[PDB]
Amino acid sequence: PPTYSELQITRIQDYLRDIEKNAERFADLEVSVAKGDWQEARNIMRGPLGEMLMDMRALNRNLLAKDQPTPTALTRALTDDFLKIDQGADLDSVTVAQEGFREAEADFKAYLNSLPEL
Repeated sequence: PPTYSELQITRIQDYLRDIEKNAERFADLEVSVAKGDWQEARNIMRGPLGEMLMDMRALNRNLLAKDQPTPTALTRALTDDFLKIDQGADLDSVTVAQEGFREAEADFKAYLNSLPEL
């Protein structure tokens, strides 16, 4: 019956560190969106939070196959939530963008709660 290897465990630990460090910029994203500062909102999404998504995908690849569906689905969800923020920005609508933000925050919290016991 599959168990995590030391290598997987160490990689997970390192990717999760990076994910949680980059996740601090959710706050800056929310403020930029509230101000309709679309250029900074896109910079945040493309930069630190884009790195965060890359780190999530890398983490997910290191999970046991039985543990992969949920985190993977939620990473795709979060990717699409950022697109929703960008659709708000294109419409120059704070209101639409903040609905995307709320979905992104909920999906990211759900992603962390989906990670396995190692």
